[PDB]
Formats: sequence, structure tokens, C-alpha cells
Amino acid sequence: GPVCPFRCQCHLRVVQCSDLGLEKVPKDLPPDTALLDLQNNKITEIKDGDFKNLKNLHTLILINNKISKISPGAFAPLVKLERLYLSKNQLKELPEKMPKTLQELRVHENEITKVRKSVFNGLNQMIVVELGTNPLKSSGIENGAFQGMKKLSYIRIADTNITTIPQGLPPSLTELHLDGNKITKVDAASLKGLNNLAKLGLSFNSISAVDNGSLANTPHLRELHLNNNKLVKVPGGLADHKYIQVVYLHNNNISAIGSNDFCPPGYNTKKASYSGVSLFSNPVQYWEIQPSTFRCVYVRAAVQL
Amino acid sequence: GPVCPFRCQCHLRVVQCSDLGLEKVPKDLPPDTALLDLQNNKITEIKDGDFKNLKNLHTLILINNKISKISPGAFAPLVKLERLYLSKNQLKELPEKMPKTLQELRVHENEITKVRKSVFNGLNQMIVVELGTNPLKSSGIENGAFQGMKKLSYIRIADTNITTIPQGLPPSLTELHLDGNKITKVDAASLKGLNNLAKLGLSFNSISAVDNGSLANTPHLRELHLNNNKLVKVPGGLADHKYIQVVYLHNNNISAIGSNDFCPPGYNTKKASYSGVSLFSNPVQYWEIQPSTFRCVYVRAAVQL
Ligand SMILES: *[C@@H]1O[C@H](CO)[C@@H](O)[C@H](O)[C@H]1NC(C)=O
Ligand SMILES: *[C@@H]1O[C@H](CO)[C@@H](O)[C@H](O)[C@H]1NC(C)=O
Ligand SMILES: *[C@@H]1O[C@H](CO)[C@@H](O)[C@H](O)[C@H]1NC(C)=O
Ligand SMILES: *[C@@H]1O[C@H](CO)[C@@H](O)[C@H](O)[C@H]1NC(C)=O
Ligand SMILES: *[C@@H]1O[C@H](CO)[C@@H](O)[C@H](O)[C@H]1NC(C)=O
Ligand SMILES: *[C@@H]1O[C@H](CO)[C@@H](O)[C@H](O)[C@H]1NC(C)=O
Repeated sequence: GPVCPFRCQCHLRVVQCSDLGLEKVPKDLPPDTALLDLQNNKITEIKDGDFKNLKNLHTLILINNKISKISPGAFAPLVKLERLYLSKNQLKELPEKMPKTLQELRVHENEITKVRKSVFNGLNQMIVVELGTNPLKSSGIENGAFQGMKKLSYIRIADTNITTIPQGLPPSLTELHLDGNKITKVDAASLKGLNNLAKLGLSFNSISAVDNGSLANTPHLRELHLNNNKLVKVPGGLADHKYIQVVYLHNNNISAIGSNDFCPPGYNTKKASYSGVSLFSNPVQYWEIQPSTFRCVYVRAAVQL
Repeated sequence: GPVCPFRCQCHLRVVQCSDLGLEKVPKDLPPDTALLDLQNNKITEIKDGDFKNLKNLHTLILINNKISKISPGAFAPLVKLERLYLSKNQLKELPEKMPKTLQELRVHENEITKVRKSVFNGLNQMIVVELGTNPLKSSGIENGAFQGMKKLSYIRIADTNITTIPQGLPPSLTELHLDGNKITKVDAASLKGLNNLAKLGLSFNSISAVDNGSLANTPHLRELHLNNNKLVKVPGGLADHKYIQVVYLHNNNISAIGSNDFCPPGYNTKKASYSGVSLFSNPVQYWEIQPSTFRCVYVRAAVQL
């Protein structure tokens, strides 16, 4: 029969092996295991036999190991796998042939420099991907790499070397989080087809420009965080956009605000009302903003100067 | 209504906020939240209002933050809390007035130097405690500190400064893991009353002696790991013990093995059969062990010299 490794706790389909200095994945675990916690050990690779007879496993936590190598399909026997947590390891690339049931993949704080389309092909249950804190550059992401994920709703690539928004992002996305990178411009083509995008996080980059037409490509966008960048003007298209409600622009280089930067000239009843606009920590001062500029805002607390 | 903090994912009673550099616990989370994941942020303290209206919370993950301070009872509003994970933080002591529903407490890799009985009083649902990787000394553990936990089944104190087995341990214990400390002796009094103890992990200490009578105080002990210590002889009492099956003694200073070190002189049918005995990496050599010494072992693979 199955064995609980010495010091681990195996109770009610949970195998708890965190904090033990283990050097490889334990074998002979109970076949009905639903959650496997191997956080904070010293595992250095995942080999082909590591995950056999764990056909009920829905969660695998490998956070904070020393993994620098994963055999292709090492995870494929995990036919019910939904969550794969690989953060705080030493991966250079994403694992190939992950189980098609996968819903969430976390690879925060690795050494990832290449993101291949192939890793993601057929991963049609994937809803969330977290890839931040990696030395990754824009050249390292194949165009349309994330396109094979037809239900993908959330992606975050944060605190990396990327300099442009990835092209060919899946149109199912509702959240795109690209905070703390080295992005210098928002181009319209990267946002093309993102008609379900609700949130766009571009905070803490070096953005100096938003292409005209950019935001019209995210017609249902509701929240736009562009604080802590190098903007010299408010992004074009806010007045004509019908869904935008939250626009953070604090800590930028904006020296003037024109009268139709936020509001169209005539009250447009089809345009959603602003709930939050931040403009503080910019060269423009409250006394340089024409009163009319926020005529379409009716909650006075919404605008923060 | 409730708010999902920007970049977090709130889905099906799970609030996923890992890897965001957050500096405090988010407020206004959905009231039905069952699991809250705040792993890998920059939270520096838990204040009194932090956990209100989270009455369905069963799991709280605060692993890998910078927490150096927790107000007494900050966690008490968490009336359904079962798992509290506080590993990889900067705590100096354990939180006071934890919820009485608590089943598992993990505080691996903190700066804990004092363990008070008071923290554990009334925690009668507690089954597992992990306290390893802490600068903790034996003087820092009040006598009988763990005694208030009447269902406690597992405790691990590993990779600390402790030099003796804690006294007044709860008699419900089935596992005691004290690997990698600075323990120098096994005294019988520390083991007194541990009649449910099945596993005893004392590996990687500086143990030079096991008091006679020690193991008789754990009458139902099945596994005893004493490898990587400074033993000069096999621990007394193994021949008379009726339950011991696994005895690891590799990497010690054992220079001789007497004929009744493991087996009683006459076959004792009430004594459980050895399944594993390790003796390699000791001064005694295979050619110095009288054949009869393992007469009560019938699986020849059991004994490793
Ligand atoms: C950007 O890439 C270089 C290697 O080309 C790396 O050394 C640097 O730390 C990266 N930035 C980060 C911290 O991701
Ligand atoms: C963007 O659009 C605005 C308003 O129509 C215009 O003033 C500006 O010159 C345009 N920029 C470019 C480079 O096309
Ligand atoms: C801000 O914009 C001005 C001109 O509009 C320019 O002189 C400057 O280089 C920009 N950046 C900073 C950080 O001041
Ligand atoms: C033992 O305690 C001292 C402080 O008295 C500490 O500096 C040392 O690192 C401790 N051992 C460990 C690593 O727990
Ligand atoms: C422990 O017991 C053994 C066997 O009865 C005996 O040889 C030994 O001297 C005892 N040690 C002490 C210090 O009582
Ligand atoms: C081992 O025991 C012997 C005497 O039996 C002693 O000389 C020595 O100090 C002990 N320790 C080591 C590490 O050899």
C-alpha cells in the first residue's frame, strides 16, 4: 500500500510535505491524493516517473524549490490537474505538454526567458496565468504564444524586462496586468480584438505615449491604471469611449488637460460615468484645469487632483 | 458590495492575491471567502481590523511576507479558521487568542524565540504544528506549553536551537519530529506519558545518550530515527519493547553491538517484527556483529549494515 513520507502529514486526500528539505518528489503516495504540497523543499528537477498514479490530483504546489528542469509531459499523467504552482524556482522556460485540464499556472519569480506558443496549445481550460518576476524580454515571447488558451480570462506579466504589450493575446481576456515592466508605448495593434477586456494594468512602466485608437480596441474597458509612467498628455479616446470608468494617471509628466480629454462636448447619455480619475503628482495643477473639463462627472469625489 | 483588489482573482470563494507586493491585508473582501491567499507580498503587520466579516474563512495563507507584529486576537473574528500559514515571516512570538477552530498552524522560518503556554490554551482542535527554522532555544519554551492542545497529533520543531526534548508534551501525540536541532540526550522524563507516540524523529542532532527507560515511555512507538547523531551504543530497551519496527542508527559513533541489543534472549511472540534497522556509517563493522544478534528478524533485507 501507499506510504506517507516521514515528517509529512497525509490526511483526507491532502499530502502535506512543506518545509522538509526534500530533494525529489516522493513516490508511492496514496492514489486518491487531491492536493500535494511540496512548498519550500530542495527539489531540483521533475523527472518522467515523478507523478504516476496521481490521477485525482487537482492541486500541485511546488513553490520555493530549486527546480531548474522539467521533462516534457512530466505533468501529463496528472489528468485532473487544475492548479500548478511553480513560483520561486529556477525554470528557464515553461513546461511542455501540461495536462489539458489546467486552469491556473503560476510561475512567478523564476528565470524564464522564453515563452513558446507550443506550451499553451490545447490548454483550453486555462483561466489564469501569472508570469511576473522573470528576466523575460519581449523578444522571448513568440507572437500569439497565449492564443491557444480559448478561455483565458487573466494574465499577469509583471516586474520583467518586457518593453511592449505582447501581440496576439486571446480575445477572451477580461484582465491584462503588465505592471512594473519597461514598456514605453501603448500601441493599438497589441490591443486589437480585446473586446472583453475590463481591466488594463500598465502601472509603473516607462510609457510616454498611447497610440490614438488604442482604447477604442478595448471598447468595454472599465479600469485603466497608467500611474507612474512618463505620460506627457492624457491618453486619446477617453471622451468617445463608452465604458471607461476608472482612469489612474497620477505620477506622470502631464503638463496640460484640454477640455474634452475626459468628456465629449455634449452630454452623451450612452457613455458610462467616471467613478475615479487620478491626476495628482503631475506638472498640471488644479488651477490650470478648466472647470468644464469634468462636466460629465457628477460624483465630485471621483476626480483626485 | 465587496471588492476584488486590483490584480487579485476572486472566484468561487477563493481570493487569490499572491505575488503583488501588497503592504497590508486588503479590506472589503467578499464575506463568503473560504480561502485567502496572501503569499509573497510585503505585509509588515496584522492589525485589529484586518480580518472582519470573514466568518467563513477556513484557510489563510500569509507565507513569505514581512510580518513582525500581530495584535492579540487579530485572528479571532475568523471563527471558522482551520489553517493558519505564517511561515517565512519575522515573528518573535506566536499570536495570542487564535480562533479555537484552528487545526494546523505553520510558522516555519520565522524569528521565534518564545513559545508561551497561553498561546495554546483552549486550542482543542489543533492537530498539526510546524515550528521549525527558528532561533528558538529550549529556555524559550515554557514547560507544558503544548499541553492545552488535547487532540494534537503532530508536532515538528526542526532546525532550531533546542537542546532538549520539550517537557509536558500532550499525550495525544502520535508524531514528534525534532530533526536537525542541537539535542544532546534523550531523557525518559520528556517522553513520559506519550503512549500514543508512533513516530519519533531525532535525526541530525548531537545525541550522545538515550536514558534507559526512555523508549519504555513510548510503549507503542513504531519508528525511531536516530541517524546522524553521536551515539556510542544502541539505545537501551529495544529488546523488551513490543512495538518498535523501524530503527535508524546510521551515521553515529556505535563501536559494538551486543547480542540482545535488538532481540530478547528467547523468541518473544508478543514483540513486533523489525522491518528496518540501519547501522551503516558507524565504527562497528558487519564482521563484528554476532549472527544471533538479529535472530528475531526474518526479512533479511530489513537489516542494513
Ligand atoms: C533584464 O535582463 C537582464 C539579462 O539580459 C537581467 O540581468 C536583468 O536583471 C533583467 N531584469 C529583471 C530584473 O528582470
Ligand atoms: C491623436 O489624436 C489627437 C486628437 O484627434 C491629435 O490631436 C493628435 O495629433 C493625434 N496624434 C497622432 C500622432 O496621430
Ligand atoms: C516631461 O516632459 C517635458 C516636456 O513636456 C520634458 O522636458 C521632460 O524631459 C519630461 N520628463 C521629465 C521626467 O521631466
Ligand atoms: C541560535 O541562536 C542564536 C542567537 O542566540 C542565533 O544567532 C543562531 O543563528 C541560532 N541558530 C539558528 C540558526 O537557529
Ligand atoms: C542502562 O541499562 C543497561 C542494561 O541494563 C546497563 O548496562 C547500563 O549500565 C545502564 N545505564 C545506566 C547509566 O543506568
Ligand atoms: C566516538 O567515541 C569514541 C570512544 O568510544 C571517542 O573517542 C570519540 O570522541 C567519539 N566521537 C567521534 C566523533 O569519534
